[PDB]
Amino acid sequence: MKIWSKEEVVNKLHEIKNKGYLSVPTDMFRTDDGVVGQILERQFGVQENNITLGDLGEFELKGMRNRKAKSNLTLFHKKPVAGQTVIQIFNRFGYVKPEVMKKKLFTTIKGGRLNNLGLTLNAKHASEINLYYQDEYLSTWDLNLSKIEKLVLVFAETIGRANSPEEQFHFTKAYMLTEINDITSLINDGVLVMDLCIDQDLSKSKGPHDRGPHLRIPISKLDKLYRNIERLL
Repeated sequence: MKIWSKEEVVNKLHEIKNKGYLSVPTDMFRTDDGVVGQILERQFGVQENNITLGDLGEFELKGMRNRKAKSNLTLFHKKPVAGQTVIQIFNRFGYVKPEVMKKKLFTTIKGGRLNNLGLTLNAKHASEINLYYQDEYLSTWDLNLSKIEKLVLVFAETIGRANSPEEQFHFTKAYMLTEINDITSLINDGVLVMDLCIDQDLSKSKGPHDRGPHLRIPISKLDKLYRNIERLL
């Protein structure tokens, strides 16, 4: 595997910035989300969302649009490893509305407080996030501290409408984030936020459409998660 140096990363960041506004490659398969990171990876010449730096270790490579308004960094996008599945949560806590029925669970969940549905998060160690309804346990996600310990986060200015085929991206700022704080307090103080998003056309014979649970943190709160935030570009 390719080993990078920090200087190589910084040089690459400048190389990309110097190209100006980049278009979305058409040979690239795309879903509804993640285009910024896809382009960033292509510009780094890599096929995954991480790179290994010499003695410094493995860094996630993440891209975001630059916005004045609030935005969120995604920390994970995955299913629980134990307890109730996302579908079993959806079946129980989702609600029905109409023409003919559709069922839905679009909810945001934090530690420290129950939300409108009675749902909340708890951690005993950083390593693990548990979904409860009130004091009843439901499911568990693992948070891989090792994966998020070290991050190269790159911001793009854009022209054109977000997620359109004609959108263009100019990567102009980047940061190296390391030295991760104990996440227990960030979960239990409501800093890290989970979302569940599942719905279903109850007339049809198609299964539920689960967009996949996310754990996210506001960009404005990154200094609560990382003790060392260094501007690279």
